[PDB]
Amino acid sequence: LINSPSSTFPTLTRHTFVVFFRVMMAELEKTVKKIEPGTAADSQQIHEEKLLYWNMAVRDFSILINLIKVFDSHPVLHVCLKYGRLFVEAFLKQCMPLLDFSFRKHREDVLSLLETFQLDTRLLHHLCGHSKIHQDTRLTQHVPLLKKTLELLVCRVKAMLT
Repeated sequence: LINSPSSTFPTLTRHTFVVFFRVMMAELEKTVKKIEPGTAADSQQIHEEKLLYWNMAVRDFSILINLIKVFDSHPVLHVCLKYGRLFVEAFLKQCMPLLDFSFRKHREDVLSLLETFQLDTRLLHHLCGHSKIHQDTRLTQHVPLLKKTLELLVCRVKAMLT
């Protein structure tokens, strides 16, 4: 957006970046789905390795969601509400088991993970509101599933804080 209204990396136009952001969030969703929960007696090295994989998955989620607010073509935010919904579903079914397993030792690491996920939680709240005010028939179907899953993940956050 700075050099040409075309980049320092060709094939990068405003019609092709819809594809680029789609496939970027799709590979990101596929990568966050990778990280599996082990056991409580699992080793500290593997724990640190796969929870740091979680950390880079959620920071990539942060930047993938942060580069929506500039861009348009509602197909973009529709594939975001579709793929980020299965992203938070992956986060439900994979992450919080490791949050319970590796908690009493890796306190700073799981706190860094939850504070990294909470900003993209706020951004997904903002994008659900961005879809609600638009009155889009295609976006307003996938919102209430994402709303109740936000209530499920944040109430599981309130559970683990005890």
